[PDB]
Amino acid sequence: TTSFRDKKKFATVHGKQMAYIEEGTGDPIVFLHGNPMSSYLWRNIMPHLAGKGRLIAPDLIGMGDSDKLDNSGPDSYTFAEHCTYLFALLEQLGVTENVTLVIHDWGSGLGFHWAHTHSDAVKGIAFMEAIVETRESWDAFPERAREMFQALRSPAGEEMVLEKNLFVEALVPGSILRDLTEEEMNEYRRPFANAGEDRRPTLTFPRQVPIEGQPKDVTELVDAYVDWLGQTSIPKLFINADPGVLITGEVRDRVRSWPNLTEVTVAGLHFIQEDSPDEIGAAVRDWHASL
Ligand SMILES: [Cl-]
Repeated sequence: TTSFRDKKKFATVHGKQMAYIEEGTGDPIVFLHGNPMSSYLWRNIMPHLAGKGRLIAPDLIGMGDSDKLDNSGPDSYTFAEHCTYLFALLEQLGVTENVTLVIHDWGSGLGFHWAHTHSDAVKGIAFMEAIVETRESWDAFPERAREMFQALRSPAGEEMVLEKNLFVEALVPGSILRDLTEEEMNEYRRPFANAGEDRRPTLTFPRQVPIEGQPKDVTELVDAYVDWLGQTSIPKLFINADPGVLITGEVRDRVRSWPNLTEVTVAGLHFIQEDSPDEIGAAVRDWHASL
């Protein structure tokens, strides 16, 4: 049988190898994962778009089968650095026009920021469990994740992630309704199997979430793209999750005010691709076909 790792192509980006799935021809349909996942997150959704365009699912730097950075430490794998690598990869792959984005979690921070700064290049944005606000208070943070994220953002974070791999080992199964199979879980573990800095991307990401204005750079760029999303006529497909995690309550009401928006609801907590892949794939296919 052909494994997932086996299907990947590779590009040299600032001297580092970045892995990605690419299949088909036509305008790009770009699938962006977040933390602590990889292109594997899209494996059951991509077949619903087969023959509809050029499907591209990159592994972010330090994740999936992409290279790890050199002398990784607490300043490594920030949002800015992820932009540097991903945006360069996208340019190298000729993702420049008529782009459909299918985005989740930190992949949505990256994708929304890309769309905002390449606003004439975008055919449509499908998003789910996405970065769609900055939080003025920890009170606004998801109840089920607050203790975990407060501890990750503290000095405790290195031991929790670099040693104990808790983003993978606790947050992943906690954020899926079903149980992943052993094979599926082992594929998420694989890029992070080695203790130490190999796991750093999964710790810098929670430290980059904009809460009480910190970090400042991420807060500003998210605020900027959220303002723009409330105005732009670019078609939007909001895949709402029931119950969801990141997009719930008041946040969800605000998303529903965005222009040119189609909404579908599917079962899921946060990694909803694992609970409702066929519902998500069919929704993306049908919406993309209507554009
Ligand atoms: Cl995170």
